[PDB]
Amino acid sequence: EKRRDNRGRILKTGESQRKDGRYLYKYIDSFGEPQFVYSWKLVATDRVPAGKRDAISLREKIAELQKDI
DNA sequence: GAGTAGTAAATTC
DNA sequence: GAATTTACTACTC
Repeated sequence: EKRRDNRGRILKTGESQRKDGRYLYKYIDSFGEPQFVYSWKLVATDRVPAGKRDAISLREKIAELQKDI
């Protein structure tokens, strides 16, 4: 009934979590084909499993798509 | 449009 | 020195 994270936090539509537990944000772009955006942190404050690469939380990537990239 | 599973390729501590 | 991540589609509701 609702998309939950790998713990107990509620994710917003469009967002979810791959199979590795990382966050994923799929969205139909103006091209006519879904777009994959990867991220381990839902916000730029959490952390990331050791061995994983660093990146701005999906909320920061998304903010670029909604603002003006 | 929303999300999943599987993969092809390249990269990293 | 080995193990891991990314990208798109295909199918589904």
